[PDB]
Amino acid sequence: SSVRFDSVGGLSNHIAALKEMVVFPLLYPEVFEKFKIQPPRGCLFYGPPGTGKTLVARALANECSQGDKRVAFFMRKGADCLSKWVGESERQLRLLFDQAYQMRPSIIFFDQIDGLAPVRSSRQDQIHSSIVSTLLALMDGLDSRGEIVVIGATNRLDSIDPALRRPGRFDREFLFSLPDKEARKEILKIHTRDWNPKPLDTFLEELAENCVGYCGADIKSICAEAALCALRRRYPQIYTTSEKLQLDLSSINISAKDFEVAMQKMIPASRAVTSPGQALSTVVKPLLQNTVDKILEALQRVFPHAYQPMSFRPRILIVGEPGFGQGSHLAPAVIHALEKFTVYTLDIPVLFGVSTTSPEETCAQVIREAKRTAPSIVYVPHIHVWWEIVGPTLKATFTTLLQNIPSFAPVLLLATSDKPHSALPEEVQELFIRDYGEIFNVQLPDKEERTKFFEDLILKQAAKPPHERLKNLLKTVVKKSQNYNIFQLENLYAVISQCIYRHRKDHDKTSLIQKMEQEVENFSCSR
Amino acid sequence: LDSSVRFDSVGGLSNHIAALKEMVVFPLLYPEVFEKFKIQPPRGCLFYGPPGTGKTLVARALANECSQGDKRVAFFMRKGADCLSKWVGESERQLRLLFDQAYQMRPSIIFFDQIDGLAPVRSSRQDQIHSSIVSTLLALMDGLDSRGEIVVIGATNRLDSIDPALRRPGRFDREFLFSLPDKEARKEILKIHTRDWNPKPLDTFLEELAENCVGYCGADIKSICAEAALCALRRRYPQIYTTSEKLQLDLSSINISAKDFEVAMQKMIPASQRATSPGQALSTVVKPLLQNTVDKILEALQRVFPHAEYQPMSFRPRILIVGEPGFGQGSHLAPAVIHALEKFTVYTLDIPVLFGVSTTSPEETCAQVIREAKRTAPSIVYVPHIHVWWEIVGPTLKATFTTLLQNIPSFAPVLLLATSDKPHSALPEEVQELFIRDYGEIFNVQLPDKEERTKFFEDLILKQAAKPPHERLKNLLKTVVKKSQNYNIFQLENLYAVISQCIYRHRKDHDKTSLIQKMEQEVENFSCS
Ligand SMILES: Nc1ncnc2c1ncn2[C@@H]1O[C@H](COP(=O)(O)OP(=O)(O)OP(=O)(O)O)[C@@H](O)[C@H]1O
Ligand SMILES: Nc1ncnc2c1ncn2[C@@H]1O[C@H](COP(=O)(O)OP(=O)(O)OP(=O)(O)O)[C@@H](O)[C@H]1O
Repeated sequence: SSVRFDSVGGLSNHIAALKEMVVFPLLYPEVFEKFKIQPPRGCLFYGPPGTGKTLVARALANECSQGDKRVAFFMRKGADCLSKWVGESERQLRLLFDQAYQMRPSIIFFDQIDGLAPVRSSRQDQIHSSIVSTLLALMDGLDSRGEIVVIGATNRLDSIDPALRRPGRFDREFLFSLPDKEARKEILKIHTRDWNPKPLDTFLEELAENCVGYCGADIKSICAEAALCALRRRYPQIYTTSEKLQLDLSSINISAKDFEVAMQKMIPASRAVTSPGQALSTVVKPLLQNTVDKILEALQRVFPHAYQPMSFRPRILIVGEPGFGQGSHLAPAVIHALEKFTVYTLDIPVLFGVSTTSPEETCAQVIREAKRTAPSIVYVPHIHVWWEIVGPTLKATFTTLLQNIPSFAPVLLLATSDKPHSALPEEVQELFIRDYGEIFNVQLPDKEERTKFFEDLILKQAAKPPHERLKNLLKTVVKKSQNYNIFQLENLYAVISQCIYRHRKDHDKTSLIQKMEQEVENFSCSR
Repeated sequence: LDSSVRFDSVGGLSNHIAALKEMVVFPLLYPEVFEKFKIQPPRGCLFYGPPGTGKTLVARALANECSQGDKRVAFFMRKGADCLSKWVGESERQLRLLFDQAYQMRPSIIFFDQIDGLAPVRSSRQDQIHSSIVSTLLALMDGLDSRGEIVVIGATNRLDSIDPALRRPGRFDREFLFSLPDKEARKEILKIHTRDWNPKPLDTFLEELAENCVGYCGADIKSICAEAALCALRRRYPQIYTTSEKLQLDLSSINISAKDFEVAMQKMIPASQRATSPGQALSTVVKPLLQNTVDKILEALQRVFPHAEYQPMSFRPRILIVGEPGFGQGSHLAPAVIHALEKFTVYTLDIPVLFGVSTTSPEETCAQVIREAKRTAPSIVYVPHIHVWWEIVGPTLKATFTTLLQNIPSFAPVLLLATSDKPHSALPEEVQELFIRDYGEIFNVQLPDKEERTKFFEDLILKQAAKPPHERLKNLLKTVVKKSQNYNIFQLENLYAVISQCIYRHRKDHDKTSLIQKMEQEVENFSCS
């Protein structure tokens, strides 16, 4: 009840263009008559859940209610205008509009419009058509309602009748996406303003990036869970009492461990489906960063969005012999590093994994959105298998549905295959022009990163408080592992760490060093 | 309610306004000819159309004109459902009272706005109240004890769901179609809304503007001007958005100029194509390359299709366009010819529309669309990429399409447009015989000439080469123009894109011959094929 255009983060264009429907005419009424303007007086909010849409309504109400100029405010729920008696289920609307009009100026806030104004059709009750009829005949009929601002909000945009969406009834539509890296530090700055041990800004600076997929509410919830877990760490015996105790509020400071434990304990909201973009694990990290960075360089060569930068039909392909893990370790890292651009999965488990609908419908739909949210990414894994599991109908549908895409739009098509481009079937080899720079060949890592992979486990992790032969073992294992694929690599790492985990309680070494040896020779990969 | 609308500020509807006053004024102004034959001229109207054309606006203008006049015909209006009453016996009685009051002040006009929510087509599956009110209205609108001389007018926004009975010559005997404005109507409404501007805009500027606003529907142009004004103010005094205080303003540097509409237009989409058309204009970059062949296609079509300007008379126009794959005859030509050929209702018929909606058999859609387009000739039917479309459809749909094409009237002017990549001979016999090439039903495509490519590249290579924040440039132009002799359109576009990339990469450098040398290395390095 005290939020005034300060608790919202990153919403600059929308706020700036929002104050110009309700404040400017009252503040500067000497300009609009100069040209007979009557500026637009309605707009619509919509975006994926948990992005903070009702807060801006709070903001306008709270800010404009108190000040030099006083404007009313009304609020309505989704289906609050329906009652039992037939002739008055609509009469309430007329009474409301009159009521607001006689106290003009004012604002009418419609919340959750989607359950109110469906698409008109004859496969339902006639009553919903009655309400939509009188409603759309009331904003702009024959009487020019005057100074009213109507505001609506919903999650599923397309399920609103195509009649309402034309200027005069609902004017503008606004995108409310997930926050980026910038907005995330902004919001965390906002929610930690009133803290005596003020956390260092460079600390929250690294705190920002690991919070991918987070949106508003998740950030707020984490800010509470951290403090709670700190208390949990501080006076743990509080769960074993049926009576009030005495607590000292001077030793429950907040530390990085609490942040980490809360972070690992909780999960982001976008929970319902899995996002095909993930950060590469710390375990494999010192092995593939060079590869990832090289791929990003090539992508920058072809797709310069990594005066306006301009492109023409951006495409690329990641292929390699099986066991290089190019389809389960490499690509999702590339997407995750390229955040700030929405990603749209399209593969076997999403197509056949959704029933009660046709594959072709969703295949058209996803490209529809990706176009509507340019620039964007379309992702399709395992093409050499994918092209064999679909009927001719879908082949035709997909292969014709992308030519109509405007040529200079920024849409990238990214796919991974395993069989080399020579063995791929025709009609797809025409979709990649590798003379252009549309094919990337992956190769084995060399010795340096190989050694870096094992050295941490085999030197420091091998010597802990709860020794020159180890150099020999390390060099031997490096020597023997120069022609393994990835899978054998992490299998070897797991088997090595398993021995340490087993020899945990033995306080004297030179008991497990032998075991390490036998594991070195007795464990052989198959190749 | 304003007094500023006096039929003067309404453009593009002359045929509907004309026949309309022949129903209200003439029975009173000249009440001697109408009784010469005892005619009782018709007393009903009904409106229907797409969202936004002035349907309610005509009603407003008519009431304004009529009341302030020599005759004082009374006026009324009931909203979509304004007559319902909770009492079992008053809901209908409201109607009778309304008509009765209209009778004592006769002559009168009754306007039912959004009749669709009031008069549904009668059915037994739903409530009785609607089925009773529709009866009560019809029994009194005309029957025993004739109404008198009041006029009943009804404007809706979807048409089908009206009881077919009310569509009889004597309740609703004249149905007026309302359509999207053409170019002339647009250029006239654009004058209308800017009737009083301090700098009066130039006519040619209005023509140039009207050429680009396509699909805009009556009120869209209304909103465009307000957007332009706000953009002008925003650019003019930017420090106004961070103040939250009263400021002083000089109301003389606030003039609206060009480049304001262009920025205003980008942040706007039309009302029709918000839920898209299969018609797109050629982009900025491509027009200088294909304008000539678009013109040539139009000329040939006019030769075969007279309706591309007694009366011109036609017999089953058809046309088929052939080009080698990569010639862009299905991604740059057909949309252009549809878009330039405006004012004809068009209905695409392609795969993502066929198998792209559930809960309907494909043959159902195929029959429905053609039935509609026939009912509203003239029109077009668009079937692109036939040489792939054919082997995809099953035999049953093939047969229903082949037969359902031939039940059209022989002289009904309905055009079918289709393109392919394979030459005509390779096509299957069935579609081969639907085309009679000797009649002039097949048009060829050829790659552009030297001048076209030169005019295509020269703007970027030469006039945009310097662009501050000289003799070698023509050499590069000649070299690249010759090096691209057998390239198709995709190659040419990609070449343009790569040139622009390296131009823009050194946006920051101020010395030349450091990116010109680049330009060379890339061009002789650009071994595309
Ligand atoms: N940019 C932000 N800055 C601060 N808090 C935010 C921000 N975005 C979202 N939030 C938080 O998320 C809450 C959600 O607000 P609001 O109800 O308007 O969201 P919504 O998009 O309508 O969500 P829902 O999915 O519930 O409909 C806010 O009250 C606030 O606590
Ligand atoms: N020729 C025109 N000249 C001036 N204004 C016009 C013209 N055509 C349309 N308009 C404007 O567009 C609107 C006309 O639409 P009207 O009020 O008749 O209902 P509608 O929007 O067509 O109805 P619905 O909600 O069924 O789509 C008015 O705001 C009017 O100012």
